[PDB]
Amino acid sequence: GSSGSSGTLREGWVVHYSNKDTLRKRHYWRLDCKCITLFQNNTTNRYYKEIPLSEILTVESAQNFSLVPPGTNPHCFEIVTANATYFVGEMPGGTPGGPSGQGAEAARGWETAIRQALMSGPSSG
Repeated sequence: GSSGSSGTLREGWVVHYSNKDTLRKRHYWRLDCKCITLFQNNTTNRYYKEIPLSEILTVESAQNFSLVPPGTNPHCFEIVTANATYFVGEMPGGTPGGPSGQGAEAARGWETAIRQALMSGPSSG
């Protein structure tokens, strides 16, 4: 089988938040075979922060909707870490006028991707 590692497994604007401050953070999320980099922006030269697959404890699907109100785009998947419950998914922006028509698979891809890359983590059953 083809043995080649191009690099970043996933890349794209993604928003996330914890269950403490709920400060949804939007930035170019970058996933790799080691960790998930975070670029505050696209133009930026450096990276905002780095999410080591090691930190991740477990990955679950959006089930808890107590944090955000009934009128705020929920999340796709949660990355239970050793600090707080992550909430990665869609961003709060539901309004008429020139609709984008996109926001379903984009997130899904991550749920799986992240899980795949995290396969390296010490999470072995």
